[PDB]
Amino acid sequence: VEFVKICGVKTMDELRLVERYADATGVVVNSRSKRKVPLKTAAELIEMAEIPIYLVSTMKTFPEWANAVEKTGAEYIQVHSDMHPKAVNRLKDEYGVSVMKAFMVPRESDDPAEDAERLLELIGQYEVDKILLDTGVGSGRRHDYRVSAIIAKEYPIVLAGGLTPENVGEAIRWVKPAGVDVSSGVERNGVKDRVLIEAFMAVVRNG
Ligand code: NA
Ligand code: NA
Repeated sequence: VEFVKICGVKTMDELRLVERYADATGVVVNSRSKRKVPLKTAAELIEMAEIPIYLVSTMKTFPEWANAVEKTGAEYIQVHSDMHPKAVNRLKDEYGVSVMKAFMVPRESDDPAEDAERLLELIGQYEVDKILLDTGVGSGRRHDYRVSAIIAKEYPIVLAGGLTPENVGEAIRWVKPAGVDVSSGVERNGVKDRVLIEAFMAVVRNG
């Protein structure tokens, strides 16, 4: 019925773990991230993966992406930058990658419906396999949930940012997204952790 991604694996151990639970995972490259790995290391993880594994990056220009895809043999990419729809399509046509495009939830301003219309317009510029909404922190988070809830009615989105076993349940029947993306919420000491993932999954696994 749904889609769970566990993002930001850095080792084979972490990867084989998430594959027991998640519908997809991700390896971060060329980004500002505690989870960044070098391209070669990403390549090795991508080679052994049994589920979809996204090449996750904030890379902004096509050659950067083209080169990363070439070195990793990624079949999936998560585009976590405002890269032009045409550049995305180029990567799709020239490399056969499937794309999840990440969108920051805009907070400014000030009614959730207005940011949602600004985001819907932005989303509709893209021709991509999946849409990921990256929610933020602070009290502005409930605003992000409402924005995301509007969006999730027009597209089967993947809800992301700040999800934990303790808050994902609320997140889900608030936004009712098609999927959820989790990274640090299932890490014990920066390592993908089984009991946390199971606890996270236990909340998801109800429909
Ligand atoms: Na293990
Ligand atoms: Na088990």
